[PDB]
Amino acid sequence: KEIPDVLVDPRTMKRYMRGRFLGKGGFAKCYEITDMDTKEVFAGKVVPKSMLLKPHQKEKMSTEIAIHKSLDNPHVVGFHGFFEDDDFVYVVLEICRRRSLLELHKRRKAVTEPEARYFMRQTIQGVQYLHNNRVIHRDLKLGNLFLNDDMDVKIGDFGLATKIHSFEVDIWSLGCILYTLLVGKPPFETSCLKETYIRIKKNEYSVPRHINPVASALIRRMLHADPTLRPSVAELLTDEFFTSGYAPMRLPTSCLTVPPR
Ligand SMILES: C[C@H](Nc1cc2c(-c3cc(Cl)cc(CCCO)c3)noc2cn1)c1ccccc1
Repeated sequence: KEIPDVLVDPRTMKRYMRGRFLGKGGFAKCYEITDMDTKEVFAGKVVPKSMLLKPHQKEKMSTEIAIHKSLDNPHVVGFHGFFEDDDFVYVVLEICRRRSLLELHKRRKAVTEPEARYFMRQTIQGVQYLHNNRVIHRDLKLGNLFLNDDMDVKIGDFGLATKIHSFEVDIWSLGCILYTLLVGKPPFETSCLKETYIRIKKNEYSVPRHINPVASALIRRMLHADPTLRPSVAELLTDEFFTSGYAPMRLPTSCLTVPPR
């Protein structure tokens, strides 16, 4: 079943031209779409109705949309209306041309401390907005921290997001991201998936000694076994880690491949 070259919706009655392929996720596939009138460029998440043949699965996406729809923040992927024909459900989104922070981590391994400061700040600032509006992401990873042409972090993929474990699980994930960014490998990463779940449950990780004491301290508190002892979102920004060392306000695109100078 072919995805139409042009995508029109009943509501806004605008025409979206399906352009270059961008990636995929599970059953969903993403293409760069262009508004044929305004020429504005968007990322079109295309989901086939055949994957949502079961009404239960058709709820998971309508929840995701209802949460993403309500959102407006310079650090969360912009929502720009959704729609459907008989075959596909189309979600029009903000275009992040520099892929995700995962691609960066893969290409870069362990990034520099100022880079982690910049990347974390912007991510935490987005997570704050979410938490303030009573939204928990629940599925935060480097692949969900997208990047645009100005290297701005934009949180996406609200597939497991909920509205009110609680807010403290998102602090946990952020502790993992900070770990991975500074260390260069995920803290509970193993070949075997079952082993990872054991590592998480037993709280088995170890920050190498090569990492900054102040940085390792923050990580540890973020990854604390007692969810009530993990820091709050507001408490993260003000941590010594962000305020003591050098923190750039901008990052070059070169950061996708090599450390900045
Ligand atoms: C370059 C492009 N840009 C881009 C991609 C998106 C997506 C998206 C949708 C789906 Cl079904 C799958 C993926 C792949 C990643 C696996 O999760 C992303 N939604 O919104 C966007 C805004 N921009 C981009 C490509 C790969 C990773 C990341 C960003």
